[PDB]
Amino acid sequence: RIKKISIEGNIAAGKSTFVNILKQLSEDWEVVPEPVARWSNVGGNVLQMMYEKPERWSFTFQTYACLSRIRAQLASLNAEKPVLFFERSVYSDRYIFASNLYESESMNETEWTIYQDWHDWMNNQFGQSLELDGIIYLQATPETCLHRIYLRGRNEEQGIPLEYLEKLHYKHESWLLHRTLKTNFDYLQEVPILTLDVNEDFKDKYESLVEKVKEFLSTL
Amino acid sequence: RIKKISIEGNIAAGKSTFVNILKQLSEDWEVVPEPVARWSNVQSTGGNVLQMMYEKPERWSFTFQTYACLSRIRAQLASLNLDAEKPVLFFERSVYSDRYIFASNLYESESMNETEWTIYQDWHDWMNNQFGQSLELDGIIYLQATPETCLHRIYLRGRNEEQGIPLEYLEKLHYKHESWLLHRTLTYLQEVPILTLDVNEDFKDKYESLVEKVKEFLSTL
Ligand SMILES: O=c1ccn([C@@H]2O[C@H](COP(=O)(O)OP(=O)(O)O)[C@@H](O)[C@H]2O)c(=O)[nH]1
Ligand SMILES: O=c1ccn([C@@H]2O[C@H](COP(=O)(O)OP(=O)(O)O)[C@@H](O)[C@H]2O)c(=O)[nH]1
Ligand SMILES: Nc1nc(Cl)nc2c1ncn2[C@H]1C[C@H](O)[C@@H](CO)O1
Ligand SMILES: Nc1nc(Cl)nc2c1ncn2[C@H]1C[C@H](O)[C@@H](CO)O1
Repeated sequence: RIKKISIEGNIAAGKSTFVNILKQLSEDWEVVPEPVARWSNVGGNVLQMMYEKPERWSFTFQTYACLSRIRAQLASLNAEKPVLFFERSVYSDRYIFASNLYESESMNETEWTIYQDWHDWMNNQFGQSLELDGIIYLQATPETCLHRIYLRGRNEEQGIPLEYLEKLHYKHESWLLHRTLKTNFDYLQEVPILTLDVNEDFKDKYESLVEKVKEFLSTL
Repeated sequence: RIKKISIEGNIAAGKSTFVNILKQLSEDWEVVPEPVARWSNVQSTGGNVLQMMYEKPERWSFTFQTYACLSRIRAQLASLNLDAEKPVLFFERSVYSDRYIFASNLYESESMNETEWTIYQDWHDWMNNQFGQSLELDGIIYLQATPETCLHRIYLRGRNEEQGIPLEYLEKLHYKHESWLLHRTLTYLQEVPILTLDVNEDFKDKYESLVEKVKEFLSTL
């Protein structure tokens, strides 16, 4: 049993940074990066198409994003205590991003219906293989994430308003901290969650965070 | 194992008519209709995405293709779970005609762009590679009708959302059928046996000869 751990967090919270750190630490730990390059060049920049015109492209983006993530995660499944760290999960795709888009009217009722039906189906076929043993929540304020967006400077992301990040933050908080967000996957209510404050730059100040992860993994 | 047979044909060629004749002819024969009622009122487990596509294909075609293909797959898979002796399952169209006739045409006509088309193909590959293995066809029956016959049959059935379909659209789909199933120029499918039936003549009360061709064809598989 490879233990499967999803790293969750708002845009530019520091997931890639954290996971690039973690993978360098044990031969028994592997990561699966979010398929961002694939979305940027399917130009066929569907990430950019969605940000530029979300009401036209959100549904299209959601379908490709989730599929590309599932493919990567399944592929990674093929050591002493192996751990697989996923950058986000099929659940954040649906219950954080897709849901917010529906709520903001970037997906209509039909698009949202078709999407949930698709996502339901995909998971009945592969829920079992990608069932998470734990979640690491990298928690950062919307303001922190907005600044880290500016820092990173992806051209597609520079139009993003603080209000968008807030909406996504509230979803993370409701799902992972308050545990009030209801999903269709009941086991997620009881999955162990490690919450890490990453408002401070941790690139060279990560010993405490890494200590917390090891302790958490040993309880699983 | 059930023999799986797709019934292929242009819009309003008479596939549902034909299949509803065949299902009455033996306990061993069952049919999987196209989920048109799911497309006309989008539900879950309401928007008319069929009408959405016809009214604005360049907005809704990709969305229609994913839903229609998933709904077809689901319907065909649920059909598998006929103790009959010589069991035959007749599919109203297949995942192949979804991709290689309909979606291909919409991309060729610029209703789907390069990104939509890439995404759809990637999606179709995976969906079929993961859930279609048990849906491989043992045979195809091609109900062949001219584009003109189809157009008048569209007008006869009188589906509201189909009334704007031009002859040229039917021609394009007709060519795709001919090329795939007759000329075999168009994707194991290169090898699947095909029965071609001419259905230009009304067959509602004159189908004995068609049915005899089908019985014989099935007896060769
Ligand atoms: O402790 C940190 C964490 C992140 N970053 C930067 O903040 C931006 C977003 O981080 P990352 O790509 O990891 O975020 P993700 O979107 O993967 O959550 C990138 O420029 C990082 O280099 C940083 O400077 N110090
Ligand atoms: O021999 C026939 C075959 C079909 N129809 C009519 O043609 C229309 C389209 O047939 P169907 O729905 O079966 O076509 P499909 O789209 O399923 O190919 C319907 O009004 C049928 O009643 C007919 O009058 N005589
Ligand atoms: N399901 C998703 N729906 C949307 Cl609209 N966006 C997403 C999704 N998953 C990742 N991103 C975005 C957030 C970042 O801008 C970028 C890399 O995480 O991709
Ligand atoms: N893959 C499909 N792509 C499109 Cl654009 N349309 C389809 C498809 N499959 C069936 N139909 C349409 C044709 C008829 O109008 C109706 C019932 O067959 O649905």
